[PDB]
Amino acid sequence: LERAEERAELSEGKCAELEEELKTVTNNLKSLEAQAEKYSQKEDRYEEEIKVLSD
Amino acid sequence: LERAEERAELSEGKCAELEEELKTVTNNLKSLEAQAEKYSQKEDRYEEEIKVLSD
Repeated sequence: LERAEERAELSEGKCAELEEELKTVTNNLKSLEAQAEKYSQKEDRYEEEIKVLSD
Repeated sequence: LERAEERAELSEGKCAELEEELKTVTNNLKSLEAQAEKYSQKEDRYEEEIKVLSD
């Protein structure tokens, strides 16, 4: 029981780490969804600056 | 004990679910990170293009 609970606790420990990582990574993903979009926007804003400078 | 083992399995189960969800967001993060990277690479190419056009 103690080891089964220990496993539940170790698994809970890992779970919490994974949960924290899931949120951290998901939140970093969201940051990167937004950043990938901001960089995409920079690609377009830059294309417009290129177009402006091109004109 | 049966419950503790069950909890070890449920928490391990959840860990595995989180590992798959974490890998899913981590891999999707790699995709978004890579997209951010690609968008940043293109952004830099465009900045470089701005520099070319600016020059």
